[PDB]
Amino acid sequence: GAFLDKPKMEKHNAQGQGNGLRYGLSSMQGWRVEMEDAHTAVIGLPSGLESWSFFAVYDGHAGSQVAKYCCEHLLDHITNNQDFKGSAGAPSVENVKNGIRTGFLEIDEHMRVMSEKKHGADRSGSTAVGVLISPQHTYFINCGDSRGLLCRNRKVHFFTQDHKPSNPLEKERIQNAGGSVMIQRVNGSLAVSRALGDFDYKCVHGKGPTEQLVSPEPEVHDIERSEEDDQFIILACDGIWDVMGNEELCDFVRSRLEVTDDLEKVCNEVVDTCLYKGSRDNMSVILICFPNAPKVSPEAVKKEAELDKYLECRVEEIIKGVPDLVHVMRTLASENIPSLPPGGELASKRNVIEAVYNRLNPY
Ligand SMILES: [Mn+2]
Ligand SMILES: [Mn+2]
Repeated sequence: GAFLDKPKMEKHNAQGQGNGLRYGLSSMQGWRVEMEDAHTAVIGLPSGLESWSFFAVYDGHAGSQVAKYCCEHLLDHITNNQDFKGSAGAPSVENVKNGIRTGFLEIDEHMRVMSEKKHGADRSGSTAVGVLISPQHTYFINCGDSRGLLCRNRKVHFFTQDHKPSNPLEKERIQNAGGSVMIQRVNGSLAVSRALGDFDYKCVHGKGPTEQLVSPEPEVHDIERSEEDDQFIILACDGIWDVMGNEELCDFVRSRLEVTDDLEKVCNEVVDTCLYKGSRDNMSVILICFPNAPKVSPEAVKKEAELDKYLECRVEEIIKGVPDLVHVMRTLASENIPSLPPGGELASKRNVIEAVYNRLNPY
């Protein structure tokens, strides 16, 4: 358990386009000593799933080994089993849902034998959250306390339910496998009830793979796609959700998209806003936009430039000792400034305020 002295605020990004989609992503180490988040983003899938896409965020714990194996290999474990393939034609919803379950259980066991065989020292685990997108369905996948959501028609249409040890059915499984839930933790240690890896928590005799202290079983939800109404999907680790809620972030992302179509930038902005809202964890966001995502608006761009200029003049005037940035931020908050981004608040404007502060007080 250690934090860095100062956060590693450096961004790792990707982006792409195809199958009517556009995506951006951003990942940042932040205040933590290691980076244990991993991701997947592929448009167009092997073996005849050209018109399919896959996006996933993995939040690694006690190492990045499991998360990194998952990020390169969960997809083929899901599509390359007989449950997914199943029926001779195009996979049915059940084939897809079963294929994913099997993919999760098989990669877990696969990693377990690799660890046993090679005498592996790490005792890592990882959450997974993602979407498999077909031409007519969005299949949400969740295992752990990473979270995904769908914005349809300017609202949160669906979000994944985090697997927390104290959730009634999780708690039950844990207690049946000989453990307990202490406050929010499996036996007072583990803050998640579902994950890949964590093999010390999967050693209960007389219980199946999905009946252990920690379960690798995913939750899958089929959502019929809507060309008219579907706007965007957000996937992120708990380093994001710990400080922003579903409605807030969805409102925030909308506001950003009305100013840029640069999706990596929107994602940088989310991650930075979350660092400034007090998040001290690793942060990873993926943003998948559909054709009817919010568009850039001439007024929105202007309003934002007006706000930027306004905050610059406020910083200049506040500086007139010389107040430090913490004190400038404090003064600005107490002003109750109108028209700040929804959900992002003053935190979402810190880079603009600090750039100004740095121009006036560079030493
Ligand atoms: Mn982690
Ligand atoms: Mn985390």
